[PDB]
Amino acid sequence: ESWAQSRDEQNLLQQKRIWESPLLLAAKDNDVQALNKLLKYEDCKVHQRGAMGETALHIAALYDNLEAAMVLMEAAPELVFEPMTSELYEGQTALHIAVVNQNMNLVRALLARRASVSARATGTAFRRSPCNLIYFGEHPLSFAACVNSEEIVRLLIEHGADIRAQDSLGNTVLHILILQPNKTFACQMYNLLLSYDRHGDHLQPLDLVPNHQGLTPFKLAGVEGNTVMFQHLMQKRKHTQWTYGPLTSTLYDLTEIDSSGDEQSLLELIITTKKREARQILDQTPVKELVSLKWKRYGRPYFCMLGAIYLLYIICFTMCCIYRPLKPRTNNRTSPRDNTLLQQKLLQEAYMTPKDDIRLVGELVTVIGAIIILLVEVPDIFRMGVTRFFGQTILGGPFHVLIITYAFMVLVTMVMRLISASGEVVPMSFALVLGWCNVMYFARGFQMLGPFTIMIQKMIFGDLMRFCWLMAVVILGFASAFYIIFQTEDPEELGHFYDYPMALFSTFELFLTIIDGPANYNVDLPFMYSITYAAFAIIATLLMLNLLIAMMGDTHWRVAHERDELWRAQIVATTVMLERKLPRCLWPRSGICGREYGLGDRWFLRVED
Amino acid sequence: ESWAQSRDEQNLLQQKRIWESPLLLAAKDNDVQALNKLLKYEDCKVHQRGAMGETALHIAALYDNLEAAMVLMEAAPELVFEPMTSELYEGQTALHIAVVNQNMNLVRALLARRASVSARATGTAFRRSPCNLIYFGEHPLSFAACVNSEEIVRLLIEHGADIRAQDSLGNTVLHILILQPNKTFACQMYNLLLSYDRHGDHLQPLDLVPNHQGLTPFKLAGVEGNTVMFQHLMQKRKHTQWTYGPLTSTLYDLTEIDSSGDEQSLLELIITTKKREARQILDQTPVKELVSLKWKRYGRPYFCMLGAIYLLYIICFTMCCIYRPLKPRTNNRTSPRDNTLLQQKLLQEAYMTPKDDIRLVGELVTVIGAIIILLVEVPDIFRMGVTRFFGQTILGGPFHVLIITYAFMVLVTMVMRLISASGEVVPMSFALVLGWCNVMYFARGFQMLGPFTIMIQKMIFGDLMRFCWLMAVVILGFASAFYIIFQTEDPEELGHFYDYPMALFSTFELFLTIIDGPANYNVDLPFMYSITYAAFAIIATLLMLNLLIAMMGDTHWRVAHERDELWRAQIVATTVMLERKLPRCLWPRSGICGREYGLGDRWFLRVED
Ligand SMILES: CCCCCCCC/C=C\CCCCCCCC(=O)O[C@@H](COC(=O)CCCCCCCCCCCCCCC)COP(=O)([O-])OCC[N+](C)(C)C
Ligand SMILES: CCCCCCCC/C=C\CCCCCCCC(=O)O[C@@H](COC(=O)CCCCCCCCCCCCCCC)COP(=O)([O-])OCC[N+](C)(C)C
Ligand SMILES: CC(C)CCC[C@@H](C)[C@H]1CC[C@H]2[C@@H]3CC=C4C[C@@H](OC(=O)CCC(=O)O)CC[C@]4(C)[C@H]3CC[C@]12C
Ligand SMILES: CC(C)CCC[C@@H](C)[C@H]1CC[C@H]2[C@@H]3CC=C4C[C@@H](OC(=O)CCC(=O)O)CC[C@]4(C)[C@H]3CC[C@]12C
Ligand SMILES: CC(C)CCC[C@@H](C)[C@H]1CC[C@H]2[C@@H]3CC=C4C[C@@H](OC(=O)CCC(=O)O)CC[C@]4(C)[C@H]3CC[C@]12C
Ligand SMILES: CC(C)CCC[C@@H](C)[C@H]1CC[C@H]2[C@@H]3CC=C4C[C@@H](OC(=O)CCC(=O)O)CC[C@]4(C)[C@H]3CC[C@]12C
Ligand SMILES: CC(C)CCC[C@@H](C)[C@H]1CC[C@H]2[C@@H]3CC=C4C[C@@H](OC(=O)CCC(=O)O)CC[C@]4(C)[C@H]3CC[C@]12C
Ligand SMILES: CC(C)CCC[C@@H](C)[C@H]1CC[C@H]2[C@@H]3CC=C4C[C@@H](OC(=O)CCC(=O)O)CC[C@]4(C)[C@H]3CC[C@]12C
Ligand SMILES: Clc1ccc(CO[C@@H](Cn2ccnc2)c2ccc(Cl)cc2Cl)cc1
Ligand SMILES: Clc1ccc(CO[C@@H](Cn2ccnc2)c2ccc(Cl)cc2Cl)cc1
Repeated sequence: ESWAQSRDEQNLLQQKRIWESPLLLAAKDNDVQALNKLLKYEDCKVHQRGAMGETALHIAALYDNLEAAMVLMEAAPELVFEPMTSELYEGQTALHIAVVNQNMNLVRALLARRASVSARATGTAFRRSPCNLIYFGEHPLSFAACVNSEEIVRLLIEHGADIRAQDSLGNTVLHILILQPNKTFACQMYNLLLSYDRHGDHLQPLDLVPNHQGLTPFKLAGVEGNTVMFQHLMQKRKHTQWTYGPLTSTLYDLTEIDSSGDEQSLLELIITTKKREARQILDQTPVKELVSLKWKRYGRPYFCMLGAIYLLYIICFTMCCIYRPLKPRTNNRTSPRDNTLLQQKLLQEAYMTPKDDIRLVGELVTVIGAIIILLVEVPDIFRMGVTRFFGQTILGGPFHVLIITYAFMVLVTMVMRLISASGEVVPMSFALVLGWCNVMYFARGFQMLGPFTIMIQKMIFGDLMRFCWLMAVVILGFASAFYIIFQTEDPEELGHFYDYPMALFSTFELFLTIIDGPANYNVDLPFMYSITYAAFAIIATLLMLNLLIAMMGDTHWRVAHERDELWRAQIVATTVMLERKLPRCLWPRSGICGREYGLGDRWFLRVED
Repeated sequence: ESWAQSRDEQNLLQQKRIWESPLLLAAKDNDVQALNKLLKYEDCKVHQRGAMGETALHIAALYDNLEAAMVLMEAAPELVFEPMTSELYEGQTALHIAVVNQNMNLVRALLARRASVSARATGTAFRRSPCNLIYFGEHPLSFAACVNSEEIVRLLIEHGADIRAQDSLGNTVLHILILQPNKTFACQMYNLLLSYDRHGDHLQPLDLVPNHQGLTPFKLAGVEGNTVMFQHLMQKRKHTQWTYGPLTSTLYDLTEIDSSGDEQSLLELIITTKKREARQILDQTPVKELVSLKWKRYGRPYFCMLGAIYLLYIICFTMCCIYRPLKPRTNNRTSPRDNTLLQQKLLQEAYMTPKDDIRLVGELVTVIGAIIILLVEVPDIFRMGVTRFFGQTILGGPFHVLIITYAFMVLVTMVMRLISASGEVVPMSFALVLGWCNVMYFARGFQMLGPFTIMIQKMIFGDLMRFCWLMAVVILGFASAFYIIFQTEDPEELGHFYDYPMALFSTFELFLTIIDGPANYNVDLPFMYSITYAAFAIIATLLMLNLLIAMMGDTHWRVAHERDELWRAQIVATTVMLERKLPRCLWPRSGICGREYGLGDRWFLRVED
């Protein structure tokens, strides 16, 4: 908004300063005879700074004027050593500009005049931002690699441009190629820049240098969803054992792919990222066979065993609420609308029979199981982001909130049982609902229920929320109308709208048609009731069929191919989680280690095809 | 109907008069030896007028007879100065006909005989009508431009045909090209006719001359939805600042596009028009970035702020109806069907406690807010069309009617409160429903609810109306059958159909299944009831599933791509409305003005691409 307005004013201010400067105007439209006469007058301000700190050589490079750029260079060679000075294009020399324009006659002329090939374009328009259309890095090698200029990238390296140079983000030129929109040119420019890594004395290969986030180019291809660069980079990690007719046994390196646990791996990065195209990497041929085999061998048995424990635990909590201690009430009824018969016992009376001691066993099992949930969920999100990266795992998984909220409602029921507080049915009823609805976390391990259950998550976070905002507006209008229509009437015949919170709840139930329409037929109802309830019935039939259309076309050709891809992504997210919190004796590491096969200390996945 | 019948009889009358005239028949089938002998006899009626005022040169031009047309011209040259005289083809000379047929040998022969290139074909078959298949303008330059004849348009201009000539609609030849079905030939014929605007002494360029509606050719391309002519015309208004590799900074003129407020602009014309293809112009690259930036910067905050005020106002009106003054009834009940307990107070008793004065604050806030609605909606539609162009904005927006009807129902409740009239629940109940259902006007500002809420409008104005006409027919048959089946029975057991207005309302509720089927089981019902209610239940299950099919296929591949385009069109209609009624201090004008950048007094939108 405001900064994009400020960029627009500086770009218009650039064009004004070109027109009102006879030096800069001459370089824009290649009037070399105008370049002569301003130098015939005096050896004047070639140190004219424009709006973005332009010099006239920067103007001649931007508008692709060869002959205009020459006259600046013989008259003042020092303008090749000058960068732009403004905050928007800081550090950019005319070497950067001639490379991006692919003006090769100009960039040969600049390298003849020792133009600095290590100049860092550190301006704001060169950062990797949502508000910059290019991210070319900041070195002229990085700018040449992104414009697909195989001649200039050779020309700069043969004049001393360093292929080891990083940016403020730490991205080397191999990282920057992965961030490029034309992914096929990036593969050709990958191999050429990797070919100049002849040096076996630079301590580390170029494809193994991490950026400041600690990602290598291989791992950065997985995070960005760059499936084209991912398949290309993986062929360096293949090793074909044999070829038997149509058969081919291929051996995969599985080093940065597999979750080793010391550093964040390629499986962990893809699960925790916001790119939709990173999920496409899970179907690639090292990663697909890797995570499907550790699911079938070890992930799925340790998930169904972990669901059978949660099922027996939630039956144990359920029985402790069915058999909760209750005694007949003491006082008399305050009013004839008082429905209550029983009340909960105090702590002294709650354990005075042998049936109360079998319950006390299950209540302690419930308390312990709720603490263990808080011992494994509450600390392990503090080492992550407390609310933000936790909340980014809520859009990935809502069952983080639901089982923490379950375990809190249980310990609230414990504290209310200790201090003998009235109203234990409130935290119990939240916990029975939350604790049972957490069983459909375990629907993802079953191939029948798994894809069905993600479609729940898409429609609660989507279309059912769109419906409920417009439902609550219609309810607030009609519950208020139904309240005042029956505000004069006797409530002993038709009590649906007797006060305003019940009128509001009756209209919600009439909207969903889960209670019948109010009718007596023995008494006269207001005529305004039938007019209003007819209009209410049409608007509800409109909305509840609008939802059924909206839930439809969003979920047949839009997310039906996505729900099965997100089910396979939940298998990976479940397996990465179960491998992380279980010890190595329970989880044998995937692949086959070397060192007894001559392959090293790396772990290999053999895929026969 | 009648006039299309009259056109058909004149076209058959033309062919009869050709056959029974030996002059006109000879020119139709190119019998030049028959043309000789009628002139050998006498210098006879070459002034023969046919049915549409044809002469024989008009016949020879219509049937593409070169050699037949020559014999008319040497024998009588004055027939090139004659137009057709009938009302259907008035003004049409043989110059018009030879141009439309692209008979270039004939039109060179006519221009050799000083044929009038400024002749106005003002006949009814040349007007822009739904009942004419061509709109070619009315000058021979306009006819040449529409048949794609680049040779004849040069030939007429080099004989003196004026490119500044307008029609009865005021359309110059550049306007007429935009109205043409082959839009790609129109772009080539645009540039050629714009090339002959060498004259810098004709006070105004050809692309800047308005028609009688005040539209220029650029604005007429937006109104007609001519997206091909729109992109072509916009390239005259671009200005490329620089080109940096793949980047390009383009500067857009934004003069006739942006709502300046003095004259109707291109954004205002497209919103208020009935063409569906004009909505395609909103996705074009000056217009899309313009209206998305003024929505995100200024349109959406002033719309959510304006919805938060309407939400607090409608809660204030709601509480003033919940706490409406009511007293216990005075008289005794007229009958045991009288349900009423309370009645509304008179004006004297209505304000006699401190709780009635807090309500009086909110009641005055309600009265003032209803007048302000009538001060900003009722005058500003009178300056528009009172009912017609107002009603054309009802098919655009139904919330014009709904918030005017709300504000009327509030002031009716005020007048009923003043004169102390019984029955204030009737205008209150309409106003609670209307006032709350106007909150989903503000669903369009939210990207989640916006596309959902237009699908409400498509289905109430569409499929739910188709259902309700056929519902009311089925209800009127079965409520009448259910009335007479229980007409003999005792109503104290089953009172659903006790009189005819309740039988009609019960059948409506039984149709929508919002009340249960009438049953007693303690008494014998008529056997005709079970037969009828079974047939009623099948026909309702037929219809309510027919609707669910009809609401489906009309709204998945038919309007699902249209509902999102109509949501973006509502953003534009909301933004044009909010810019129009808010002052310039609240709304900073979009773009960047010139005059401090050497660009003039125009306002420019920079788009980097
Ligand atoms: C996904 C959806 C989420 C939203 C859920 C919201 C759904 C609704 C949930 C909650 C809303 C209701 C809360 C209060 C209800 C009871 C309060 C009460 O005690 O009653 C008192 C006040 O009664 C009133 O009339 C004041 C409340 C006006 C309702 C306006 C909505 C407020 C929120 C707007 C939000 C906009 C939402 C739409 C967005 C634009 C009076 O009632 P009584 O006891 O009968 O006394 C009669 C007087 N007598 C004593 C003289 C006899
Ligand atoms: C989107 C849909 C829009 C249309 C909505 C329409 C839906 C319906 C809405 C309104 C229609 C009903 C209006 C009158 C109802 C009550 C009148 C009354 O006082 O009752 C009296 C007359 O009762 C009758 O039988 C006469 C009315 C016959 C109904 C024919 C339809 C009229 C409109 C056709 C339009 C066609 C529509 C389809 C298009 C082709 C008698 O009733 P009673 O009190 O029981 O007295 C018993 C006699 N006793 C005293 C001897 C005991
Ligand atoms: C007295 C004792 C024996 C009671 C028994 C306790 C178990 C039934 C509890 C204790 C810890 C629980 C586990 C703690 C952590 C998790 C992770 C949790 O993961 C998510 O919900 C992730 C969210 C998402 O990705 O959607 C699923 C339940 C599970 C396996 C829990 C399953 C039930 C467990 C084993
Ligand atoms: C005692 C009552 C008042 C409890 C209060 C209601 C809410 C606190 C709870 C009750 C049931 C819960 C829901 C039960 C089931 C689901 C489905 C669940 O969807 C999935 O299974 C995710 C997709 C997948 O992993 O396959 C998302 C959470 C949600 C909506 C839960 C959200 C929180 C809810 C509404
Ligand atoms: C997003 C989904 C889960 C719900 C969609 C709308 C809800 C936010 C609203 C709409 C109608 C509301 C209900 C309508 C009115 C009432 C009565 C209200 O009254 C009371 O406090 C006591 C019970 C009574 O008197 O009815 C209690 C909340 C409740 C059930 C409301 C709970 C919240 C609801 C479901
Ligand atoms: C005592 C006072 C402070 C009461 C508060 C009054 C406001 C709540 C009212 C007064 C004027 C109203 C506005 C008058 C005009 C309009 C235009 C109206 O536009 C349409 O409905 C267009 C129809 C369509 O395009 O569908 C939407 C509501 C709105 C913003 C109204 C919103 C509510 C406002 C600000
Ligand atoms: C007290 C009772 C008897 C009131 C009488 C009923 C009608 C006078 C009112 C009640 C609710 C109104 C409806 C409430 C909501 C809508 C949705 C609305 O659709 C939109 O939101 C338009 C699309 C968009 O702009 O996104 C169109 C009008 C309509 C059908 C209204 C039409 C007029 C209705 C039926
Ligand atoms: C287009 C949508 C909004 C409605 C679809 C059909 C309506 C035009 C008709 C069909 C059935 C009609 C209802 C059926 C019968 C009655 C009873 C009638 O009786 C009375 O006057 C008092 C109440 C009673 O005795 O039932 C009042 C109107 C009402 C509700 C009618 C209102 C108009 C309705 C909804
Ligand atoms: Cl919400 C929900 C989530 C998970 C399950 C597990 O359901 C198990 C059945 N099962 C086994 C022991 N107790 C129940 C199951 C379901 C389907 C198939 Cl095809 C196969 C199996 Cl084994 C059930 C409901
Ligand atoms: Cl019919 C209808 C029309 C408009 C709204 C506005 O709803 C707001 C919520 N809100 C804020 C204050 N009071 C309610 C909202 C809805 C959805 C999303 Cl994604 C985001 C927001 Cl902020 C609600 C119902």
